[PDB]
Amino acid sequence: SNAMDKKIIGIDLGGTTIKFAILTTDGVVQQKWSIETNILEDGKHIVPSIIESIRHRIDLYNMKKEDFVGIGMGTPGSVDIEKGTVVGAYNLNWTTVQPVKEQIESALGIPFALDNDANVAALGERWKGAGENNPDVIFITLGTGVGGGIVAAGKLLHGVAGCAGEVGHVTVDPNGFDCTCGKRGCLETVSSATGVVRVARHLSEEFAGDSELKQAIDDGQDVSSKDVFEFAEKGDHFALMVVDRVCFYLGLATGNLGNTLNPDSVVIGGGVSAAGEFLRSRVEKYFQEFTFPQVRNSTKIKLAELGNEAGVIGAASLALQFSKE
Amino acid sequence: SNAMDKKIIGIDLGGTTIKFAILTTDGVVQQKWSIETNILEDGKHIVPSIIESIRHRIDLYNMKKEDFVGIGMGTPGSVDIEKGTVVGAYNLNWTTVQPVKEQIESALGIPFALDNDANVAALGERWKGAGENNPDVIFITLGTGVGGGIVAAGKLLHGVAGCAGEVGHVTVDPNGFDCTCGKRGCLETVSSATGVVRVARHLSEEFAGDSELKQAIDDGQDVSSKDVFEFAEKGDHFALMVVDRVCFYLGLATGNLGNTLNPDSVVIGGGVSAAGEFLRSRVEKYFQEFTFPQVRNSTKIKLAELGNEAGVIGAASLALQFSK
Ligand SMILES: [Mg+2]
Ligand SMILES: [Mg+2]
Ligand SMILES: [Zn+2]
Ligand SMILES: [Zn+2]
Repeated sequence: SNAMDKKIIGIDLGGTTIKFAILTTDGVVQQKWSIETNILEDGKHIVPSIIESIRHRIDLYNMKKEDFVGIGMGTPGSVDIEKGTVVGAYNLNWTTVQPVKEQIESALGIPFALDNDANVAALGERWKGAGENNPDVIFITLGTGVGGGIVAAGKLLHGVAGCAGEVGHVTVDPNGFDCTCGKRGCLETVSSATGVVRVARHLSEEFAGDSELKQAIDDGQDVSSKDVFEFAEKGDHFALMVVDRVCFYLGLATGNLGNTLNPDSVVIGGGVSAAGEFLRSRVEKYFQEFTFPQVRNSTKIKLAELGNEAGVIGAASLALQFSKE
Repeated sequence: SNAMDKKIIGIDLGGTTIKFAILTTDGVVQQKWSIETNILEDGKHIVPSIIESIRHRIDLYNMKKEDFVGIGMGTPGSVDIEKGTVVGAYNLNWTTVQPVKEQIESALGIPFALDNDANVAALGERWKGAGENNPDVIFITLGTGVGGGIVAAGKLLHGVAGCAGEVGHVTVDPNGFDCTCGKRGCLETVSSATGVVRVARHLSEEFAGDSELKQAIDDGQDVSSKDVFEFAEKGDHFALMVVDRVCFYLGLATGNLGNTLNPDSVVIGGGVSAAGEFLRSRVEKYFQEFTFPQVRNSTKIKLAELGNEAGVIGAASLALQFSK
């Protein structure tokens, strides 16, 4: 049927790779593709590369432009939704406000929406993943950095400056490690790929025994969070001390999100989450310590179900605001 | 009978008086009245008195049910919004489930909604007080307990079990005092009228130098929070220490709300907020320490501006759900 010919495009713009998908309006992925993110020359090539990659795909496959209901994009930094504008994407070399919506919509002639990259991932997990289309879902992504998205009373939250959802920068330890954001004791300092290592680098001195994990940490290895958790599951007394510390802080931060927002679920995604049930459990355990009874007995600690496709899926969902009603 | 000019009713049910207002749908006050709260007989007279007072008023003003979009009520107790019931408002003697929404609609034929005190105070300040009607406003109320409400993307938040906005039970110290709720180090534990005093009586013992605050505690006087704030305002060195502490915790909690929700404002109200700028400015200092720049330099700390009128105006706004 003619409804089944409609398509939406999602863009997942990351510091290293830009991923695209074409999906049905029900959010089933029809095609995926990617390119490198060119950050050279103050990142002026990024938006043209995205425009070019979409023009070429449409042309390559002789696609019908009017099948497309619209394009949704997730981007690093903070987004003014009304403006279609991106500020704070320093990792991209955008030091100045970027009129991304204007450029793409203009170039492509198909309606465009954009949002922050974890925000859009949050929408993806709500729509097709662990969020289960609940009106109240918090997404937290642990990878290179710590990011998040909040859907509350059915809507994605942005706040006054587009910074709602920034849970990586919740202070879990007023006396903790220096964060790049410019304060100390952010969740991100203790829970990103790099934060877990840092927590392990500093607990090492509190462990008089030896273990395969302690040896590699002490040697200067940047062991993945996955490997750290795997040593823990496998019984490594040092890995178990590090995981314990890490999930304490994730439990405090997610707990206080539960206490304030009471979402149906907090969904944990990103690379670390491959660690699976062993991580979900330890997070849930400290979440339980830190939450009041009504929140304990209602808000659930979940793992992401979509892996790295949540971005393109969530981004795509922003395009649905353009459907003919 | 002008359908282009319907009105909303707000009700603020307190333990001693019940406040009413009629507003236009834009929230301009047309009429305010109050009656006392009769709690005798397990609180069984309260909703009939409200109905009577509203019926009578409707009759005075030659109004009819069709001139009203709805009625909203703020109440203490444990509320189920969907059902429209209340339970556990012990200052009301409401120890059994009160079918408030049934009583109201079945007597008045005007649609009714209800919510908790704090939430409705939040709606008020967001709409007509310090929130300036911005879509993202967090209100927190300091007093005998710590309570709150959050408006985000223009909607009050309730969460899946109706607990959203419960700021007083955010963990500010993983190893702090025992909270009534069952866990340690809840904000309520340090920043309620009772919490402030708790902090004073727990630091005095280490402090040695001279302060009128410390001598009074050590005389055996029943020190209050307005008293602690009093003494610090006069320069009492130990009392400033206790305020610093309370504000550190308040900074952290509001700071983290700032980091997760980035509202245009965090509005601080209730009894402890009587200290005014003396309070606000210390809270803002720790809020700044605990936020990252983009939030630090957008979300504002503000004092509540409506005082005791926030409740009735925010309760009126519940009625707007029934428009058209
Ligand atoms: Mg986000
Ligand atoms: Mg509330
Ligand atoms: Zn930070
Ligand atoms: Zn508590």
